[PDB]
Amino acid sequence: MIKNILGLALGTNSIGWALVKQDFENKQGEILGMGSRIIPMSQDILGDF
DNA sequence: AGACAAAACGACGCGTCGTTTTGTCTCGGCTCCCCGACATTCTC
Repeated sequence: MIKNILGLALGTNSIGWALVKQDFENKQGEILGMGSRIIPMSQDILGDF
């Protein structure tokens, strides 16, 4: 009935993390946490790999 | 090729050593104490 959901988006050097507490059946719910973790490296590596 | 490290450019721009030159409160009235020197007399 109430569900904790963790959405993860994975990039070349980025992790997008979001955590929500959804109750879809009643059109309710709210977000709990959001963030993006970045691993720095030059775009030379991005164009090279 | 990328993106960081720093040299280069700018007119601009202000600091900096070594010396020279400049600027720096003013006058009025009195009173009463002390001392110094130089003349005379007098004592020793």
